[PDB]
Amino acid sequence: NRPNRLIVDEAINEDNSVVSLSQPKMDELQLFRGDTVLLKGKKRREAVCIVLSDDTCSDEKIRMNRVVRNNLRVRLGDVISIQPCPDVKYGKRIHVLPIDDTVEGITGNLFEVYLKPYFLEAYRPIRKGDIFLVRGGMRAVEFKVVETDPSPYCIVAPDTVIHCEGEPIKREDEEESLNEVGYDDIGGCRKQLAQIKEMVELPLRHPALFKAIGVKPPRGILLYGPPGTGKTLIARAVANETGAFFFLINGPEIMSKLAGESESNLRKAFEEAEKNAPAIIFIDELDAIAPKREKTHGEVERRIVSQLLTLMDGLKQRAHVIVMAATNRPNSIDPALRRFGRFDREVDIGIPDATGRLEILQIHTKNMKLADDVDLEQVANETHGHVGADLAALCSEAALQAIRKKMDLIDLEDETIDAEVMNSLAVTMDDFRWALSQSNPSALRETVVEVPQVTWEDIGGLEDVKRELQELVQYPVEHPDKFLKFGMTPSKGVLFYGPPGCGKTLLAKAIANECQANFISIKGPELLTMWFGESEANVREIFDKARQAAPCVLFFDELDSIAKARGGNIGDGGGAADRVINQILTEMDGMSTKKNVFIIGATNRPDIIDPAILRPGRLDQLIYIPLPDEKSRVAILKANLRKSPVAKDVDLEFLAKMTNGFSGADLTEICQRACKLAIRESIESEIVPEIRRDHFEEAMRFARRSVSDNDIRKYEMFAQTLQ
Amino acid sequence: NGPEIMSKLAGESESNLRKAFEEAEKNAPAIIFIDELDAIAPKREKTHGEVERRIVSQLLTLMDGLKQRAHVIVMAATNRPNSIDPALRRFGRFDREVDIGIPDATGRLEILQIHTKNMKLADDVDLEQVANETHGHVGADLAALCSEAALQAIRKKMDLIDLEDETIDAEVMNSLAVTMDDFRWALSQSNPSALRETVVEVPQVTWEDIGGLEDVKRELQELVQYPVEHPDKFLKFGMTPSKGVLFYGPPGCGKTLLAKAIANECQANFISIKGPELLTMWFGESEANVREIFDKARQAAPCVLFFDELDSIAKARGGNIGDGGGAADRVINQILTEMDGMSTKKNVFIIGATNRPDIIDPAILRPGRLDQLIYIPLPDEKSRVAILKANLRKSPVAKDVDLEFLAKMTNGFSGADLTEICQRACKLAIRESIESEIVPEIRRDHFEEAMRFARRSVSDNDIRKYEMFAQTLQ
Ligand SMILES: Nc1ncnc2c1ncn2[C@@H]1O[C@H](COP(=O)(O)OP(=O)(O)O)[C@@H](O)[C@H]1O
Ligand SMILES: Nc1ncnc2c1ncn2[C@@H]1O[C@H](COP(=O)(O)OP(=O)(O)O)[C@@H](O)[C@H]1O
Ligand SMILES: Nc1ncnc2c1ncn2[C@@H]1O[C@H](COP(=O)(O)OP(=O)(O)O)[C@@H](O)[C@H]1O
Repeated sequence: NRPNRLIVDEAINEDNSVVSLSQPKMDELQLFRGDTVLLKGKKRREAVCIVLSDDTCSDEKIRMNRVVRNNLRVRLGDVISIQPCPDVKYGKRIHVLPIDDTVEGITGNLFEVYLKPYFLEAYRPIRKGDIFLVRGGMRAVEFKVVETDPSPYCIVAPDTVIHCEGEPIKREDEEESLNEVGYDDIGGCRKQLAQIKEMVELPLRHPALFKAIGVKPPRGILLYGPPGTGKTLIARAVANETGAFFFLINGPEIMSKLAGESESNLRKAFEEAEKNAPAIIFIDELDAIAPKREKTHGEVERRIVSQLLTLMDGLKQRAHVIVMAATNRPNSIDPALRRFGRFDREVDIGIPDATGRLEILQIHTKNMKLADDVDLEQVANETHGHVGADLAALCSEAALQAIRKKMDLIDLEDETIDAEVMNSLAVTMDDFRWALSQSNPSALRETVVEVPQVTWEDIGGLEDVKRELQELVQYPVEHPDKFLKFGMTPSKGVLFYGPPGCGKTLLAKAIANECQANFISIKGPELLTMWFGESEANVREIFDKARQAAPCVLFFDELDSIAKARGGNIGDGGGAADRVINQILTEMDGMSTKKNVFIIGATNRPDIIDPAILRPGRLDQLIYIPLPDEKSRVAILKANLRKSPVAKDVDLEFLAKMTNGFSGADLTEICQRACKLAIRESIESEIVPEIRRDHFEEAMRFARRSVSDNDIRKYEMFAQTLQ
Repeated sequence: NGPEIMSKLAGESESNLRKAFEEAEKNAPAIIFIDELDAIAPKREKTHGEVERRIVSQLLTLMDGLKQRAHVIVMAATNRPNSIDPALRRFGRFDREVDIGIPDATGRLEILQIHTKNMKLADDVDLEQVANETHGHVGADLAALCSEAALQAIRKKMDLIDLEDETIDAEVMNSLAVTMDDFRWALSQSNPSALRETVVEVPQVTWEDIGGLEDVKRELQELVQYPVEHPDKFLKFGMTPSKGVLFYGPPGCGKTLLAKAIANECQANFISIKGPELLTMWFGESEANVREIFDKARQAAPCVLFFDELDSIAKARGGNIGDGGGAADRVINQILTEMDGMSTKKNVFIIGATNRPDIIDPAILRPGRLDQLIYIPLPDEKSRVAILKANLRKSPVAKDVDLEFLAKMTNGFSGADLTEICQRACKLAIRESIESEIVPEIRRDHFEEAMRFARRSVSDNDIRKYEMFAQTLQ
């Protein structure tokens, strides 16, 4: 069906003039590492770009940022017609003009601030009619190629002349502003966007299909997540990216309207969103309107909720829309809205993780001139509990800082600041430092899902166990066909045990990174927090946010905590079971054996655990993790000094023979102690830095042995029957 | 619809109902079906407000309002008894009740055949297979399943082929097929997210899964089979049938497989109240739920209300040592009230199991409650041979593998133990076929290597414990 017709998918190379294709695809069309291509799309338009090779690209697709996509008048998924074009010769004269609605405010030399560094020996293959976008000066300006000498298209060579009639052009109707929202404006939310897409794909892109297929398209999508996540943002970008109409409904907006006029706006809204369908009616603060819980008091209040349920179902189905909504949590809303037929589909958008926050920052700085010393990653790595918005405001209070110094002290009072100036202004890693430093980091923080930021390189020794872990998790998911071959059902989870500080936790994380799964750590104190408050009900809440994030490894640290608390050794008249541990057994048993959630329980006190968690069907496998041996010790030091100023003369294999009854934790202690000397040095001389030998040998002075030989044996006798 | 009428302005509400009934009497015979009943008539503590109150009354006057002359039937629906308002139960309105719990094995299967009876299913598609893995799935959860299962087989076939039209062709859709592989993806989604509540079902196991213990098997039928399939005789002599049994003995000997298998025999429902749930009530001081149970069991007869780890509450509170108090406790007590209350003449048989007879409240052994005490000892040389076969029935048993042999290798083992040794052989076999590729039939060198990590759950001390307990207990 013509191997010159592809499906436009998002891009990996953000450059305005690039369209990536797989290496095997470029061989079927016969194009090299730079062949200028001529792209053809709907609304009878064309564009010229540079083809490249992308491995992550399937032969069935062509990556292209939004500028490209827009100029063709296509949306992700459509069909376009590529074509080599080795006849485009260097242009002569190029007339480009800014668009009034992307300059209101800046003045001066546009040709110097934007245009110039843009084509600066870029040899960009533009066309007559294109609309490229240039960033810089804490903003983005859109230019429309009015006339190119080698019309219609030519390559921009350091010779080609460039005009700027300094008279901004109005925005043409069918020209969506590249200023609006799109998937390129959402960071860290991958798994989520994935789901949401295939959901609205067919219905919002291919209406007709349903005019003939007897299949019902999910009507309602509900978006979870705490305030800031960016539930709304996503919902809008979904519509702008599918061309679908978008009607926003704010919560207090409708609950502010006089009693009676309220049922009016909703009915009125829906009705009007059906008129421009396809569409996404996106309710903002759903819970402010529909929380029909114990909290349901009053006539107005009740009737309002009903008004919706009659409209949620009210979707004549004939109608062609999708109702997206958002809330702070399941319990906020009213159960009636979950009824299979309204908000049947749910998507959680928890806080951002390591890579997330980093991905976000690159989005909110993609317009300002960042300084060399600026370490974007650095920031992402210190903002443990930061939502999307908390990061945005961060860059704002971080740039406003680099402003109250540069052009502010220089001070350029005007009715409109110059653009050359703003492009010269730079924000330094030092300005961001000040941002965090403010009380702005006040980004709420709750239970955290993520990905393990550690590998097996951080785990010294214990190789025999490493592979064993993969035998319980790697095989059951990457070879499920075999597990049926024999019939036996995979173990539900493991239980690490042994002395404290031997990597029982590093293992639980590292194995999850291996399987690229989410990590969920329920630490001892949280088990106790529930235990003391008699709120073991929360346990259920956990297993859900785990199931709502498969693949995952629900991990329980200090599983013995509740026992030690209640006494442990002596204890009381009672026995092994207790309220929190019990609930986790109901959920661990309940939890569908056929899901993708693996439980790992760790304890440095196997001798007090409720023997019910070791029953088959729950935590079958019992794995013992002993202190480090002569070998492991050598690798542990290296693993805990990897990212440190290790002097050359320093002997590691040596210390491995100095210590014996040590655990990873102990060795680690001796390490920092060497560093607490090194920093005590460099800070002393100034008022020269590479941690050396005389440091460690002096750090052996205060060398301990967390694991006492008595206990040493304890685990030998426990790991007798336990084994 | 419920919110339909509770959405209408105050006043216009009493209008629609009256208006509705009136119009349903005009075309009679008819069924006036109220959807979300509970959202209009839950007149409970939650009864706050004028409009709210008056609306409920408006109905009661219309429920009775059925001139009887009129010729209609008012069907209604709700999530549970406690949701509604008691006034609606008055003998004359909603006097008849029907429960439609979740679907069971055969159910889900029957359903799927209904929502695929229109699409071209692939050969590899195993409809049953699905029904067997959707433990907690309602009707709708299964329907959407086929939708997200067909939409998947679509975003590949004619979608990648792309046939953009104001209307797709029919030859095409008839060629399109949904594969067992597309369904796999469905379940795989977060869609299974149905519900999971107090589960009633039928025993998916027979006596073929229970090795040895034949003497007991027939005994079970003597307590349940005779009293229902020959009730004419039980009156012949006068004696009243025992209300229930109490299995006991070491852990992992089939005390549970027996309780299930006997219910399959009588084709009855199975209801398993496991230890942790007894404790859940015990810790929350919510032993009130106990009553809720015995009901969903009387509203499901025939049935076997089975209580596992009935000893749980005892061990918890201490058991051996314990505290200043006695054998009774709040949860166990409530079950005695309900077990005594529960009409002797119904069709609900109680089975209580415990691997610790020595701590049970001796009141449950009183006549009228759990009279019969049956001891289930570990497996003998014979039983062991049959257990292996029973636990390897659906497995890649090599030919050269000797079963009668292992039966002489193990002694102090219980069904559970033998079972452990089994999977261990398999955890080697799968560790094999997975290692070569990167050929599959479980052989002998596997088991003999699986005897390495062979245990003995039942220790000889305890062994004797049940000998001395089963001395007076018998
Ligand atoms: N994941 C994200 N990617 C890019 N920007 C984000 C993200 N999360 C939050 N933001 C920023 O913070 C604001 C939060 O927006 P919004 O959609 O209204 O969130 P919420 O639904 O929690 O109220 C956005 O306008 C956006 O600029
Ligand atoms: N096997 C190991 N290899 C490298 N470092 C280790 C190892 N075991 C422990 N450590 C060090 O000691 C600390 C103890 O970590 P953790 O696994 O959480 O202890 P545990 O689980 O035994 O309570 C680690 O953060 C790490 O820096
Ligand atoms: N008599 C038996 N025949 C076949 N398998 C058995 C037998 N007894 C125990 N098993 C195996 O061990 C498990 C123990 O089951 P169960 O009846 O629940 O033990 P118990 O009630 O004594 O605690 C079974 O699911 C089964 O796999």
